[PDB]
Parts: sequence; C-alpha cells; structure tokens
Amino acid sequence: FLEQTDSEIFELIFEEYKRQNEHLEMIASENYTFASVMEAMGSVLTNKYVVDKIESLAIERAKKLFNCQFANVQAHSGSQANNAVYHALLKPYDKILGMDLSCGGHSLTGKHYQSFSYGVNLDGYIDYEEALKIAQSVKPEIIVCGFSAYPREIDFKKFREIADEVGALLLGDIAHVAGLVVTGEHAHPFPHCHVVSSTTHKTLRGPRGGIILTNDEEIAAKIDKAIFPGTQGGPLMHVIAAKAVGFKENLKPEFKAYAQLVKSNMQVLAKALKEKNHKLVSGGTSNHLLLMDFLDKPYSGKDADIALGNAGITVNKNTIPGETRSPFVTSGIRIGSAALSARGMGAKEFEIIGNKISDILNDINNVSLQLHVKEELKAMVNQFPVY
Amino acid sequence: YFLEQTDSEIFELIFEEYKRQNEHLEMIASENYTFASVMEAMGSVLTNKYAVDKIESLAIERAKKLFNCQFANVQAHSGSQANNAVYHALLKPYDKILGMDLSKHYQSFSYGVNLDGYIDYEEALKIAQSVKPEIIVCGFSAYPREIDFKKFREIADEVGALLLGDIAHVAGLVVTGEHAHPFPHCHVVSSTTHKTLRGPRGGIILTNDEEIAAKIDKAIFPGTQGGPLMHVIAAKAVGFKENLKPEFKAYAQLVKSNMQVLAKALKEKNHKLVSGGTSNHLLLMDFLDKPYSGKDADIALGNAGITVNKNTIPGETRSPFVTSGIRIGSAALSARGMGAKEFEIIGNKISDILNDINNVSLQLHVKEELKAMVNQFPVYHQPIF
Repeated sequence: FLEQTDSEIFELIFEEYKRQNEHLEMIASENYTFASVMEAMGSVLTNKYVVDKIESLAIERAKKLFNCQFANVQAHSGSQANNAVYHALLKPYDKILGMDLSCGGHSLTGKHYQSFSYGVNLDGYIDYEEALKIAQSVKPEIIVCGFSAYPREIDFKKFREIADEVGALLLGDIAHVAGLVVTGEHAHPFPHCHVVSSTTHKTLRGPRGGIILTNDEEIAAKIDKAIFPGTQGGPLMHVIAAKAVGFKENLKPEFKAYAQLVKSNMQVLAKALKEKNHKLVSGGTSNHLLLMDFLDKPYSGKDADIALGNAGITVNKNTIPGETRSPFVTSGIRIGSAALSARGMGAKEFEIIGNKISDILNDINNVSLQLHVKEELKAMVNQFPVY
Repeated sequence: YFLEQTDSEIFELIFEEYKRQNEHLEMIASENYTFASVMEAMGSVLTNKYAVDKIESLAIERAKKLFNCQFANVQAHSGSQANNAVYHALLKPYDKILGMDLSKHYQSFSYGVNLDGYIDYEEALKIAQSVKPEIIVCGFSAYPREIDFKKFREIADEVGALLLGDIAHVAGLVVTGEHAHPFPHCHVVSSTTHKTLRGPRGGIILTNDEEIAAKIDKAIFPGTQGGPLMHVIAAKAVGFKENLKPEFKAYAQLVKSNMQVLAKALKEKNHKLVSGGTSNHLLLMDFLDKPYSGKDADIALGNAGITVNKNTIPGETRSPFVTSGIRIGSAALSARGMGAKEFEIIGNKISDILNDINNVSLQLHVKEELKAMVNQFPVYHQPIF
C-alpha cells in the first residue's frame, strides 16, 4: 500500500532493494537482515509503550545464545553498549586499554577517560607480551579486547590473565565476530570477560542495536541504571521483538553452518589472493575478514577501494601495521565475507571473486577490465538473490 | 508471514498486542495508531542500508512544507532528545532554562498555572524578568488549552531569551490549523513524530533561522548514535506526507470535535474539569474535593476497558504516585473513526464508574458493553506489514 499512497518513497525503497541485489557487498560490517526481523520491525508493536513479556523473551534468548547470566537488550548501538559499560564500571579519568593496528608505536584523551593502546606483532598478531608490559606500566582500570580490522581470533583467556595480574576489568567487544562467537566458530568470551558488549546486526543479521552481557549480578545491576532511559518514555518494543527474533534465528543449527560458511569462504578468498601473490596482514585469516597489504605496491589502499567499487565490489580502505601513507588513503583494504555468504554464495563464487579481485589490482589502472568484471559479477550476484 | 512459521512465540506476542489494541478503548493522550504505510517503511530493506541521502532530503523537504518552516532536522530519535539537542547547540554550560510545570550543566526554572487552570502569562513574565533565562520553553504534556506563542515571544524578546516551542503533544493539531501556530514567533521548534502526528517514534527540530539550523546539525552530528536509520527516516517522510492530505485535517478536527463531546458530557454529570474544558485533544478531571484518587480512577476504568492515566492537577493535595486527576485524550480513538455517538456513550459510562468507584462488578459489566462498540471500529486489518 506504499505503492498507492507514497510513490516517491516507494521508488526509493525499490531503488535500494535493486541496489542491494546488483553488487557484491564485501564490507565487513554490512549484511542482509533476516526477513523475519524486518517483519517484527514493521509490526504493530511500534504502538505499545515492570517487565514486559517481550524484553524477557529477548533477554532469555540472549542469555541462552551468548551463554551467560544477565543481558541488557536496550542499547541502541554498538557504541552505546561500549560507552554504557564505561559509565557503569568506571569513574572520571580512569584509564582504558584497547586495541589498534599499529606495531610498537605505543596518556591520550577519551570522553572523560584516558585511552591507552596495545598493538600487534611484526606478524600481524596481537602482541600479548607487549600488552602485559603496557598493562603493567599503565595499570588500567579496564582492558578492551576486540577490533574491527583484526583478521584473527582474540584470545579472551590470555587477556583475563593480563587483567588478573594487573587488577583490571576485561571488556569483551565481540561486535565484529559475534556471529562466529555465538556458534562456537570463535573463542567464547565467557567466563574470561567480566562484561561483553556487541552489536545485534553485522554477523548476527539482527536489527540494528547493541547488547550487554555479563555473568556477575552486581555488574548487571549497574548496567541497567547506566542505560537508564534511552531518552524516551517508550521502550521501542518492535525493535526489541526484532532482537528476540534475531536471537532465535542465531540459535538454530542452520546459523552455525552459516558461520562456518562465512569463514570457509574467507579461506577460499584468502587462498585465491595469495596464489596470485598478494600480501595479507598476518598472512591470512581466521575470521570473517581479511586485510590486504599494499605497503610494497605502487598503488594505495585508497586506489584499490575506488577501483574495486568501479567493478561493483564494495570494500573498505583501512590502515595497516607499519602504515606509510596518510590515514585518508591508507595502505590496505578490508574485505568481508558475511554479506555474500548470507546470499548463499559458496566456494565456487568466492574463488572467481578472488581472482577477479587479483586481476584488478595486478592492473590497477585498467578501467575497461574493471568494467568487464563488473558486468561478469552482476550476472553472478543476480543468480544469488537476497529475499 | 515468516514469523508464523519461523517464530510462533514472538508472533504470538505480536498478534496479542494487535488483538488488544481493538479490545480496549485507548484514551492516553500520548498514545495513537501509526499509519499502516509508516510501518510498511519501517520494515523495508532500508535497514541494510548503512548510510546526505536522497531519503533524508525527501524527509526534510516534507517537514518544511508540513510545518511551514525554512529548516528541519529529522535525525532526532525522540522528542526528548530533540529538546536536549536544542539545549546543547544554543546553551553554554550553567545556562538557564524556563519551562512549564503544572504548578547537563543547565539550571531549570518553572512557570505555572493560575487558579482558573490557564497559563498565567503575567507571572511567566515576572519570573523571566527575574531569572533572565537564555531560553524559554512552551509546550506541556498535560495542558488542556492552546499555547499563546505570540505572547511567549514578547516575554522572550523582552528579556533577550530564545523561544523554544515544544509542540510535541499538539503537533497533529498545529500542522492542521486546529492549533495556534508556533511560527514565526518561536525561534526554534521541537516535536515528536508519533502521538497526534501518527508517524513513527522519533523527534524533529524546526527553525526559520539558518545559523540556528546549522548548530543543530552539528549537535546531531555527535549524537548521531551509529546511524543514520534509513528505515526510520523513510518512515518519517511517509507520515509527513499522510499529514499533508486533507484527510488529516478532517481527522484533527475530529480529535477536538470528539474531545468537546466528551468534555460536555462529563460536565452535565457535575464532574469538574481542569480549566473548565478543553481547546485540545486532551482533558483533565479534577478530583480535588472528592473522596477517590486519580490512581483510584485510573485503576477503576482500566479494569473497565477505558485506558487513561493518572495525572497531577494544579493545587494538588495527594502524593505524586497517587494523584487528584486523570488525563483523558481523544486522538487514538479518533484514528479508529469513532465519533460523537461513541464519545457520548464514553462519558456516561465514565460517570457511572466514577460515582461508584468500588463496584468491580459494574466495571467488568461496562467492559463487555463497550468492547462490542470497539468491535465495530477496527484500527488495522493486519498485524504485520
């Protein structure tokens, strides 16, 4: 009935749905939401405004899915989740240790905290020994593990060893691998982490929001008061019901297959890139993503992002360890598997995808090549429709 | 519907809420039934779109034509976050705010209500001369009459304050011409997109000053909160376009039309209303000199199908969690199409239960009679879109 009342909005929705169908989304953060989730998102629950039956069911499935004791499913974003943990567990000017991708470069500012950083190996792996050294120097009130551009598994255990020695808290931000964590395709953060924050979209393919989890009753109580309003007299029930719908789909064993599909596709893509002698940070991936490395190549990370978009492949420029160039051109790119794997695309496609990528960056200024593969890939993605 | 197959527990709760919206009479002033098309955009593939946009631009333009202003910001997630975004864009810390009550670093002061139940503009002037606020705020959740923006500008312009009209509770009436218009008297206007507007839940900030409009955009830049939610902004544009139709002006007259019928009916059964009536979508009963409480009245009719809330009234005797008044709104039942015939019946059923407030048998009896009335006024035909 949008086709009858609002023509202009309807053309914009169809424009978008055709736009999602006719390109390869390989940005690591992007995915296609469960159809069932959009259904709840567009229900009469937007009308309704002391526990509600629906946030219970969301918290119930949240606890079962993430294997924990308490859950706050009211965070509006992955950033609020992290920020809400900070207000609940810290005091002003408390120190915060977190990850970046520098190598050895490590008092910096926060919203009203002090941020310190630990980095990675010369092998692109997290340097845990260096982290304990920094943790012993800084003596931080909290440590954050988790990172958007990290191509490998995080060792939540070794981090709790560093936090126990230093007398710190351990926040697990699994917002980028929650799909892999939830299905056993990634080290679980519990019981090593005092708190876990995460986004409910991305790899979990739920609605857009945050979630907070913990096994400690006192932390759960403070998280409830820190989230406090959402600044609204109404808890948005349709979004919460959408959250519970997304959690039940994540518990299905079909989702566990999706998760290993996401990782094996990444394995195919990474293998296909190296066989043509491209360089990946840490030499590969154990993740939903890889990071190409262009430090010793004529073109930039900016250059490859633009070129590959011209071919209809949406990727992500990203700085890498040992960054030579400016932060707004960078020396790498960050490619994701989770979007195509939700389409049902398997190993055969991601290998063709892998060489079509290799062909374009081995010839970064061949505009006609980029255009040939764009049409060649639009016909593939047309064979694997979303919805 | 996938949800019936894939998740019957959630669908059970969705169909339960939809069945309930047609099982009781909804009379909370702030509650209403969003347009069926708005919910259709809420569940679009626009969720997957992580990112100004053609859709954001179309929402802003419809906002300017619906609210008759030169600028609009659609990125607020609630009427409250829209107010706070205005304060944080225009006020340094320790600045002063003067807003209405029912008798960050910012300091709040209040104006109030005279004995008649109307805003007292003479006192509101005297408090603004003394406090010297940097912003005066109109708009109030439980006021039964029209806000005189033109006079609030005179108070603001006399003391050099900004005027913020908060038309969130009266927005459907303003953009229809059934309420005084906040422009161009108010320097800046805030509102919700639900309640009387019948759109999705969220906020809107309006202004005819460009340098104010630029500060707001930067205050929404930090409070963006990981968006923008393209399905929600697309929903807001859908509601604005239904609000421009002449069907909406017909509706907003019904909301006042029905509220006059009900207010008239309560008075001829010798019930006291705050300010003696309404110019509005809403009405407040006065139980000051009465043996029962606003909580007692709420619980009473709640168990009779009529969903109202308890409310403070000027010169309150009882606690805050017990009150001396109830607030009765008219918009949600008007969206169902109920008219003067139904709203007349409502008033007398309210008296019968208000004058025998502890007859639980009368309450369950009244609930069965008016649920057959509500059976003949469906709100939607579908639970999901």
